[PDB]
Amino acid sequence: PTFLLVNDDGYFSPGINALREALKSLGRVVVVAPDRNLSGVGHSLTFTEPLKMRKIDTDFYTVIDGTPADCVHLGYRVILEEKKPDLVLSGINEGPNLGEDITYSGTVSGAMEGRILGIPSIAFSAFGRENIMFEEIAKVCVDIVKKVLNEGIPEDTYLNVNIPNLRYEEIKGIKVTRQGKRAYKERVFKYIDPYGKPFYWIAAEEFGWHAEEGTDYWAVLNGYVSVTPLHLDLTNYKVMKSIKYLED
Amino acid sequence: PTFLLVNDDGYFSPGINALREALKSLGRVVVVAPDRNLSGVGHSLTFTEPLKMRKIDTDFYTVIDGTPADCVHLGYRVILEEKKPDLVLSGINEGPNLGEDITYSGTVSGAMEGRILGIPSIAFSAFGRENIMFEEIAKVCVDIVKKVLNEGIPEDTYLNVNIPNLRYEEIKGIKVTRQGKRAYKERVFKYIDPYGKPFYWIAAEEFGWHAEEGTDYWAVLNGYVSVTPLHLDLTNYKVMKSIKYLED
Amino acid sequence: PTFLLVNDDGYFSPGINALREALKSLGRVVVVAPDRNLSGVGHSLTFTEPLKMRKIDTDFYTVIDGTPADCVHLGYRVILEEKKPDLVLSGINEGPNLGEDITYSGTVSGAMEGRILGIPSIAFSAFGRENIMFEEIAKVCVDIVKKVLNEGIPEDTYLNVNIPNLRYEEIKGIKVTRQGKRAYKERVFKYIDPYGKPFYWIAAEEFGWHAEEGTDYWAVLNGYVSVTPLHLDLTNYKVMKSIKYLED
Amino acid sequence: PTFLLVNDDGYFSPGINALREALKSLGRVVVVAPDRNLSGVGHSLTFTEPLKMRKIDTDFYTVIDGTPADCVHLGYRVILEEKKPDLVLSGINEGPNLGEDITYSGTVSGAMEGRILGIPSIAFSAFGRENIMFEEIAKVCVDIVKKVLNEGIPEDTYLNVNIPNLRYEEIKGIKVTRQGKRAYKERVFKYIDPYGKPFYWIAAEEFGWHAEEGTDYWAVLNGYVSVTPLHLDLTNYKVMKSIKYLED
Ligand code: NA
Ligand code: NA
Ligand code: NA
Ligand code: NA
Repeated sequence: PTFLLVNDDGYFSPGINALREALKSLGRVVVVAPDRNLSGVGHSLTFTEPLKMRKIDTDFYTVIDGTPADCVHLGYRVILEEKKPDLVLSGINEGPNLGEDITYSGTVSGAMEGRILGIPSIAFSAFGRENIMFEEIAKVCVDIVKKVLNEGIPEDTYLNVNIPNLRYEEIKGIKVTRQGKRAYKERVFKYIDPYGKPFYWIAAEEFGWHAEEGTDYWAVLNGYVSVTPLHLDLTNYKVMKSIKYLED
Repeated sequence: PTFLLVNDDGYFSPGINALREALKSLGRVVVVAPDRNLSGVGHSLTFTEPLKMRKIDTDFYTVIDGTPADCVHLGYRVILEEKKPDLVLSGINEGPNLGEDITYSGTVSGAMEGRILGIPSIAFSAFGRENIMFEEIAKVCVDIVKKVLNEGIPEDTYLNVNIPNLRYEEIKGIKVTRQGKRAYKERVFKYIDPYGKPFYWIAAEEFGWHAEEGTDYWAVLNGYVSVTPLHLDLTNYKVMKSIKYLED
Repeated sequence: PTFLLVNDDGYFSPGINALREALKSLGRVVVVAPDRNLSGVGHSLTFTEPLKMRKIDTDFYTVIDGTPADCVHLGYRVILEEKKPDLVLSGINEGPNLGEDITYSGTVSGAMEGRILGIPSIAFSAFGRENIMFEEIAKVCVDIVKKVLNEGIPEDTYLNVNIPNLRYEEIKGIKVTRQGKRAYKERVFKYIDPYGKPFYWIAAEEFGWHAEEGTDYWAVLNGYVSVTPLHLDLTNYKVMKSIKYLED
Repeated sequence: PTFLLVNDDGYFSPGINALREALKSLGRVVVVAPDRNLSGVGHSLTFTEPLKMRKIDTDFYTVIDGTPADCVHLGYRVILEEKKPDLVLSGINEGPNLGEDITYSGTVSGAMEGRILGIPSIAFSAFGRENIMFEEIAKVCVDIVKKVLNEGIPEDTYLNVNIPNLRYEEIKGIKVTRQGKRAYKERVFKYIDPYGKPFYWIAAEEFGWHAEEGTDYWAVLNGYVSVTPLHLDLTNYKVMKSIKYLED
């Protein structure tokens, strides 16, 4: 098998490297990843500027200022010569991608792009902040990839996986989950600047205090891997009949 | 009624101002919008830095380097004092937000954030490049808002609206649509830089040549307004049973 | 005569357009300017990515994400076919470039680049914040250019000009000035974020209260145009003998 | 003695850490450095937004998205409580800062800011691209600091130091140098994009082929440390008389 592996943190990040090393036992890992951390910025496909892509080593390429989307598309069309890999994999992200924040994630968008191209795809993110054990986390990622190669991913779906920052042997198990609503309370704090004008800080309070069993958040907060099947197609087909009044 | 109106192009853009002006006949428009165009960059909610918010005029505020998400959240919690408006509206965007590219749109994410907060929400984008007639487009936006205030938006949904760049009287009608694929063929062009190293340009070819009836792209290409009901919850519930093998 | 006119605020800014229109009576104005405001970001010459340059109208070009430096160099080598114009002009900037802040200015760096290429060069900046009268300011810019074409700029020098935001007839005169030291008092304000960690705001207090006659700041604060001759060569030749101990 | 040490590459960079470690034998090193690499972006002092500053360890702080200028000013006013250190040091930069390009350098601007504040200051940059031996380079930096603490830096000056990427014992010596031009030939290459529109690549050719003895470039190209004394005051006083015609 062959995997196209991308990320959002950069080709040098411990998370993509840990995953690449672990995956070698299942097949050929072809890395195409940004040359910098793009977590904070745009993730769309670049149509209107060109992109440098440089070979770091055999099957290991970087796209200079390339988004995960750019990496997936250049990986597939240029590096793999339009031969679909078995999987597109994105991660392991340096931090979680849970709940409503999935929409803004570059790691998730890499997997989405693979699925747009007709390739089964998985995003992997670490649920931790400090001293993340990426080599431990990679072990469960590889367990998942092995099973997916055997059994496959259902229609109109790609997988969003979050792994607790635990040693492999301490992971409680793997749970299929739904996307949660934000597992925190939002509070805005007001300040006055040196010139007398207001400014604000949006604070996240009480993280996970009210996590609902069945959600991605609850799984990882409790020591389980979360695997959420995401729709590729965002259309709410069921409810179209209820907005046909707009056509009148 | 009261509307919280945001955008991604900046408070000064002709699209947000056209929509603001037109909406006055339906209720009170409270604008909270970025001070710059953020189309090309990140759109997430800002938790890690504070945000300046400046009053431009009555019910008209800008958030300095604030994403649409920031604007919705500060608009709701600070400006509206946690009193939900009737609608959160985002746009009119300077350019379309169709198909697969909806995931990357700041305009769409503003409407998403409204719906996350429990408020019915609509994104409006102009399907044009040059000489966009924002005041003509605003007329059909207000027609839609009027109907939505009367009839409402169904479960688990927010609306994504694209309007052709036509005079109001030339719009053929309004269609309820699904999210299309990408209505173009992707081709990568290879170049060699001055130092002998490769670079690539991802080109979009044959735009709309194969547009499928029923999609957002087809509607706007043919002179109709497109209204797509989008899921807020990305979870593919139907297929969970088919990935429970991952729990074994 | 022919002028190569650049700026840092973008080809559409009122300041570059006011200057371009006024200069037509002295010669041919060839504009090459960024497609966006680059005041807040890097200004260096781009060596390692390519640059799109698009014709807006005859003798009026934009460099997409091009710094003033890129604009000067592409203007000279591509648009002017390596035929030196009589002057490189940069501005009129939307805000001042005085004192120690000159080092960080994109408007000033455009003029510097012209001088690096062996062309006499002038930067123009407006000393105002709100409701800047760019067409009034352009009148004095043109007065200066006319005189410079007649008499010339001395060796190893380019000019840094700041113009008060006054009607042309209210300008008191033009003064040759030195670069001032920052005409304000710096104070740092401390705050505590929602999570209990410190943050700081560097404030500028008492602007111009202690301005020294002879400086750029004093001239503009008192209603005069400031013209400062700047060194191109930063080397302090006089003092080399006093650091030769480092060679021992 | 006490040194305030900043850089532009980030607090984690091998260059700043190598220099920090080496300097401990001469006095107390207080580091205040950005949390990310800011080489490609703006370097000005931040007046319009607040700045988070986090303690990493004793006498080791980072300013979140803080320019070198921000770091020097917060280091002096907050960390050092307005007690001037013996020196402000900036570097060791990951790459050179030679010739005309000094104007655009964040590393150089950190040293400039120290001298603006009335503190003797030195910028250090590595003349290398790959496999830079920062610990070897730090040895000659400390040699220079030791001498400067003994003998001092002359009027209106701060030092700009570039060190070849050589083992300490292979460095040929230290030379006092002037700012060179640009030691390369500029050539613009033209391309056509996938849509038929032009784009350009500014190339640097023949690097160092014509380096002039006495310049910063020549010294480092030939295995010597370059130390250039730079003016803080950019004013060309000598030539003021030759532009007084502008006052007429
Ligand atoms: Na990331
Ligand atoms: Na936009
Ligand atoms: Na500017
Ligand atoms: Na640097």
